[PDB]
Amino acid sequence: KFPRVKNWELGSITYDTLCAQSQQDGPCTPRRCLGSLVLPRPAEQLLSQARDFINQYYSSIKRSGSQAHEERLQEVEAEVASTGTYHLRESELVFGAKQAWRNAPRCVGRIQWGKLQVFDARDCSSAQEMFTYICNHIKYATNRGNLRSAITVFPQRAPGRGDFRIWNSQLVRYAGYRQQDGSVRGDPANVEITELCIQHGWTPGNGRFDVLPLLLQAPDEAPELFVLPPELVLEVPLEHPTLEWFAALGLRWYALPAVSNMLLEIGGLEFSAAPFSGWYMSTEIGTRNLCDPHRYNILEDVAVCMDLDTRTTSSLWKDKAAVEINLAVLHSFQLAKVTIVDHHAATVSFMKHLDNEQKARGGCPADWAWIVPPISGSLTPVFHQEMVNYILSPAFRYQPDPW
Amino acid sequence: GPKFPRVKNWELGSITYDTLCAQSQQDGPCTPRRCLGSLVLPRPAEQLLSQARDFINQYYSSIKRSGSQAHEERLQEVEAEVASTGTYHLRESELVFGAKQAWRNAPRCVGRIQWGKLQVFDARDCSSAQEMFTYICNHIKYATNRGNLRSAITVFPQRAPGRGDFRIWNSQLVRYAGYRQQDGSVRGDPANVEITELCIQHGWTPGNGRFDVLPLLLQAPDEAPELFVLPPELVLEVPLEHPTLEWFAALGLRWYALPAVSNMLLEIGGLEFSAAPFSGWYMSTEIGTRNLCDPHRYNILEDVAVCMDLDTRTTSSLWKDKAAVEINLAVLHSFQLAKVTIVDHHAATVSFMKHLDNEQKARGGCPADWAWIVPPISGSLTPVFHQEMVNYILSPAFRYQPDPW
Ligand code: HEM
Ligand code: HEM
Ligand SMILES: Cc1cc(N)nc(COC[C@H]2C[C@H](OCc3cc(C)cc(N)n3)CN2)c1
Ligand SMILES: Cc1cc(N)nc(COC[C@H]2C[C@H](OCc3cc(C)cc(N)n3)CN2)c1
Ligand SMILES: C[C@H](O)[C@H](O)[C@H]1CNc2nc(N)[nH]c(=O)c2N1
Ligand SMILES: C[C@H](O)[C@H](O)[C@H]1CNc2nc(N)[nH]c(=O)c2N1
Ligand SMILES: [Zn+2]
Repeated sequence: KFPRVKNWELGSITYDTLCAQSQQDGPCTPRRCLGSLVLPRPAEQLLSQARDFINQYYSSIKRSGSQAHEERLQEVEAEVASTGTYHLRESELVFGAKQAWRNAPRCVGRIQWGKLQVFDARDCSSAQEMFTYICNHIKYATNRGNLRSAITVFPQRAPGRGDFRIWNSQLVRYAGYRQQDGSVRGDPANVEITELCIQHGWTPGNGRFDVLPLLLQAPDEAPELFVLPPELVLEVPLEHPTLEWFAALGLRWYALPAVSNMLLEIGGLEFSAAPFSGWYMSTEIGTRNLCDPHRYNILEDVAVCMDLDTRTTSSLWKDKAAVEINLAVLHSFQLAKVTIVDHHAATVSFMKHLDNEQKARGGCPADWAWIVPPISGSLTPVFHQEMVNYILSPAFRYQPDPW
Repeated sequence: GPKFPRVKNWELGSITYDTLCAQSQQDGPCTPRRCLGSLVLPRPAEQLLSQARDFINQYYSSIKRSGSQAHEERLQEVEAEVASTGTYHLRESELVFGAKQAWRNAPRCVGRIQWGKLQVFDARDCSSAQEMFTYICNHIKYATNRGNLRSAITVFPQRAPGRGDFRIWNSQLVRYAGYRQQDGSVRGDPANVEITELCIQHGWTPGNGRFDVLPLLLQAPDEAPELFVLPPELVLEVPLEHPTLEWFAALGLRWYALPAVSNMLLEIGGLEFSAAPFSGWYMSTEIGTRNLCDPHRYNILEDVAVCMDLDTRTTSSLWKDKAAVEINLAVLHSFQLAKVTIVDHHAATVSFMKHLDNEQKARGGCPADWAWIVPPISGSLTPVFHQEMVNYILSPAFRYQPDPW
């Protein structure tokens, strides 16, 4: 049996046959579905993953079964047999990084997957070098507001030593300062990384939007602190197209969403530092980062400004304030000429992506709870689309925090 | 730590382990290779006895007589009855417990804080389609209660060896007609096109409004279904108006008060009640977001947006989100003014959080289908969005059953 995949808005049905290519198990069993969980509940092993990925590469260049292909498999085989590990060619790494993004079930922006600038930073040998590579990545990806997707790939994990790691979860993060009375100034998601920075000698600020330094770690060395040059970090002040008081709230967000703590696995090799970036979907800022109760949590503030009845849920003050906040993010990014996509256009493009993938691969792994936006869910076409979730490799994965 | 699913709330940082899922007998659609959690419907002898025994064990625990002589005597009586007849029958109080437990077990229901408060009408004596109709009208009158709604279920005779089933053909007790037009479009509710055409094939004289209440197609064992028209005064409806947008009343939208599901199968201890309609009261997003705004339902978003003078030419105006919000407010405001029970999606999800905590203490978990529990607008503004959920099938259960035709 292969999954029957139905779109309930259009009545149309596909069959996912790509899932038969999944070799790693997810959290679910026939007794209980764990799909809404955020976190996961020898040589021949590496060699099978290596061969499989090499097959994937030559197939993609249509040079499958060629001399090139067989000699490459021998190279890989010779290298593992002797050393217990192997190394990728730049063009394989480029193929792998794109494929990991393509395979990411939680990403709504995968229509873009083939357009990814890949920086090879595998010849990096010190935190200092990592920093130079990160600055170049930011500068390239930011591109004065015309954002471009990128990944920078630092040296792979090696059996004999500690990993290269970027301690920060993103390249741009706002500080969160825990108060004597347990409350937080700034971004409560970043309390622990903020405290780590101070401990490693950073002089903290005291605002709501202090950009953090990076903690960069070369193998088996203490992490080192690096302040990002302010001109590298493009920010967008938030105003609303009609509500004049909104600017007065003093809100802002950074242009570049760059994830820096996930592991990139290609052909059984692991890349513990491989930060990647695209551009934001407006709801990530407008809804989650500004309105989550455990984030900046501004809904009440905005509601009171809008003069709404806060005393009762059934006035839908929360819903009304959230909408205006998302509109402000969209307005302000557009005014600043910084790339952003609203949730309607994003989910429409993802639908087109599902269809391209169906034709190209016979399916697409997608995590419904993550694809459907956090406001206006059923107003988007993805709400009504069934989705099958499973792990393909190359993959982006979670990995433990390095402290 | 514990060898049971770890369940996390990301807003509060709190952890639980679901131990109840261990009591699941029935497998769902997922495997280690792939998750099918988002699919709406992915497709006895000793078999009966073990379901029966398990159910009777559940019953005796719920009255704290587990292992008692009354418990062991009921088991023996069920065996003897299955021994000689191939089936058995539930005591009245077993039916009431089993119907509540089916609701309590339903992973897709956000209203389960109310599970213990369910009026169970025993209709296992019913023997004709005319009588089903009387029972149904009684249910509607009782449940509607002039706007002060009361949860209820009416249970008709169980499936029986050889003999044909009791079936209510309609998916809900109240449904608006859907008339396929010459141009391929639909007047009324497109969800109801098929049941509308079945009603006509069976002799109903079709109206031609957007809100025509359907007759009921009721089927008694081994008989062709019969058509019954609900007396209009039994069907409470609420005209829709908006608290400040005066033109919204001019749209002539309305919805009915009573959500009453009529085509699901209630299964208790292996027994199958193929006709067992149940009702509660609406959460406002069901009406204002799904029924009114789905592109494949009334699809009114654009009309409302145009009336609101929004820029419908560009996704990034968020005209959809604005219209949807006002439509939801209209639903809430209009039900409040009409004194008809309704709950908004914030009040509902907060109450479901409380339900989760009660069930954690009572049974060590609660089966929950996240995609269904999280509302269709304002998802992450509700506390359930940030709550991990474990989905599994327990019995007694409400289940889908194929359409009788
Ligand atoms: C080009 C514009 C892009 C958009 C609009 C976009 C959109 C998104 C969104 C909205 C999420 C959910 C994020 C959250 O809720 O925190 C996400 C997740 C993700 N996207 Fe993207 N994406 C983009 C590019 C990329 C790129 C370039 C990569 C990697 C090369 C990527 C890989 C991922 C991954 C791995 C996740 C899952 C993160 C996690 O599990 O926490 N995306 N994407
Ligand atoms: C007390 C008021 C109640 C509220 C607010 C409520 C709320 C809801 C909502 C919002 C849904 C999802 C609806 C949809 O998207 O189609 C639902 C599903 C359901 N509820 Fe309730 N509920 C209530 C009472 C009941 C009662 C009395 C029962 C049965 C005894 C019940 C059993 C169910 C079942 C079985 C489903 C799943 C239907 C399906 O899979 O299609 N609920 N509930
Ligand atoms: C590339 C990209 C584009 C775009 N528009 N948005 C993104 C946002 O991804 C942010 C990533 C980082 C958080 O990590 C979640 C998380 C948190 C924790 C505490 C543990 C864990 N395993 N995972 C949630 N999603 C990334
Ligand atoms: C009792 C109750 C209270 C309340 N507030 N809301 C409800 C909503 O239940 C409505 C029921 C009817 C649709 O059935 C879903 C469905 C449709 C189809 C065609 C197939 C399927 N498997 N499932 C959605 N759920 C029920
Ligand atoms: C528990 C639940 O799965 C969790 O809140 C998820 C839901 N969907 C999400 N979807 C996106 N895009 N990002 C998220 O962080 C989450 N959080
Ligand atoms: C594909 C997806 O499962 C489908 O659209 C679901 C999503 N969540 C839902 N949630 C509820 N409460 N009701 C529904 O009908 C649906 N539809
Ligand atoms: Zn699952």
